[PDB]
Amino acid sequence: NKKRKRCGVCVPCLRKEPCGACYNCVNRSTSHQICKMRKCEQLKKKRVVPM
DNA sequence: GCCAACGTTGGC
DNA sequence: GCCAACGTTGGC
Ligand SMILES: [Zn+2]
Ligand SMILES: [Zn+2]
Repeated sequence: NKKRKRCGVCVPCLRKEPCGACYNCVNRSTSHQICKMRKCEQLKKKRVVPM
């Protein structure tokens, strides 16, 4: 399998804008990570199978 | 080829 | 167990 996709239906997924104040917003360049308020609740769970 | 952002690792 | 850094890659 490949990388998982956002679920689109949890609160973080339904969020319209980045929060602007978390570690990932402030350091967008070094982290490569989505805003911590936008991270999908499903994707915070570790994979059922590796790649 | 770019870019948003997942997967994995490892330092704490 | 948490979380930042890096390499990566799906979609464009
Ligand atoms: Zn944020
Ligand atoms: Zn979600």
